[PDB]
Amino acid sequence: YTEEKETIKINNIMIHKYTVLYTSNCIMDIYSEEEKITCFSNRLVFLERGVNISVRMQKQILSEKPYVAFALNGDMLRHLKDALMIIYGMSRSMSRKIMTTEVNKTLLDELKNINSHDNSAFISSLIYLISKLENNEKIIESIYISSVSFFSDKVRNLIEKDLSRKWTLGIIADAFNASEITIRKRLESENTNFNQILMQLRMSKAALLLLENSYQISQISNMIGISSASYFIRIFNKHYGVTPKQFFTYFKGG
Amino acid sequence: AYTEEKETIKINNIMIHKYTVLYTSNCIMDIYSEEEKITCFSNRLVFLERGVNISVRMQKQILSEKPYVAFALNGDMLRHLKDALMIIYGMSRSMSRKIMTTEVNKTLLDELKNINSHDNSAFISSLIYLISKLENNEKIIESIYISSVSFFSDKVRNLIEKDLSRKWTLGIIADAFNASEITIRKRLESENTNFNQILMQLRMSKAALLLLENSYQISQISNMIGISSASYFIRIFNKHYGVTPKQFFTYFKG
Repeated sequence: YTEEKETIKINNIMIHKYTVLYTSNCIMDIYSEEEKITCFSNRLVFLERGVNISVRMQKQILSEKPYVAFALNGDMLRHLKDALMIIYGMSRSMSRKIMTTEVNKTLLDELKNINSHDNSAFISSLIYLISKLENNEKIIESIYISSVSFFSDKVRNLIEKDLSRKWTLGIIADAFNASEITIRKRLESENTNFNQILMQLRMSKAALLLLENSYQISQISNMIGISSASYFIRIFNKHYGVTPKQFFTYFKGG
Repeated sequence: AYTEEKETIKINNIMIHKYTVLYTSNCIMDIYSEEEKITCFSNRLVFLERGVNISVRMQKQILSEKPYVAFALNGDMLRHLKDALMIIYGMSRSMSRKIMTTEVNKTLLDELKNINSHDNSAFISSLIYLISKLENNEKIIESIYISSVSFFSDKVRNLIEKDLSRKWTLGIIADAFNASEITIRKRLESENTNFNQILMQLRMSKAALLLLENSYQISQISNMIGISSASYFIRIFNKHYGVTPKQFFTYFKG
């Protein structure tokens, strides 16, 4: 159905990598921490690492993917933070975490020429683009804030070692030399818990593997640690608010 | 009859005290140093390593404009630019690695036109952006690195720059460094200069810059740099550069 191919609402997206998104083919409402940030078409979007957002997207042209996104891996992000410090010196609201800006003509050119196979060129383009943006303080702040490795990041790193394993709070506490209460209370001071972390890791991986179109749902369910393919579909639909099929159809066409 | 072509000038004993990116807006320039030659044609960027001594033969196309547009990085700027370049590209003698030219396309020229020498962070971003767009850019980053390290003749120059008018001597330099004259002469010889050359290159560089400001009379400039007589200044300047203060001035301003 054609209205299903333009408009989708997706809940509980966790931004695990610092992300620059260009709304090439969509208008997008971002809902996080009871705020609403509408990004129109042809705007840049900077999503701080660690935000959990819900998104309502409306495509401009139905036959093409909604947006083009750049996710910085942890290395890239470190170097980019380091260079930004040297260039600008050393030194929260949802609006300090998710920011939208207009992209002019030339920026749009360098935006399209991004290599993403060449680290040095890619950091150079980002530095260039950041310098050309006004009020780029909030954006540099955002890159800084997102470069510090919190405790929930150690927990994610532990879990990412073996995403299929049947993790428990006890297992986490063993691996860290603490009691369950210590880890719970340490994760509670960052407003998460262990189940939240584990579910967001599994569901992020599952989303990404779905878009490859190279693994069967039963395969994806096993790769992320869920016993049943029919149970994974229940969980994914409960989590994201759309089914693997509908999710996939939105980003890879019908 | 010696008909002087005012498009053409030959200038000897130029010491590049600051890392310099030069765009040949209105000239072709033959660079002669260390018995080597590098011709830079019109519409080219020229990267001049800090510390090279060159002779230049310049041919203007249009007499009403200055031969070139140059960006000389002060010691601060160069520091940061090298540091950020190390983070973006990683850590790591012939004339061909010291002076390099590349062709200037549309995009490069566009950012070239917007370089703000009042915003340091914008300026380093521009140089970073521009360096990324150059092929064979290894030689250039090598050159920026080499030119960032403070050699001993740089310590001597820092001492002298404090009071360029003082009647400096090798002995005075040797006291200030807690060393013998032979140590300083030989330390300066292992960097291919001597104390008299450093002092002459400092005065004549300053005198060149002051001439181009067009705000000081020759006798003022001579006194500001430490030369007793204005007529003696003209003698020294002409012997050093191979051109008189009047002819030099006319070539770069009006």
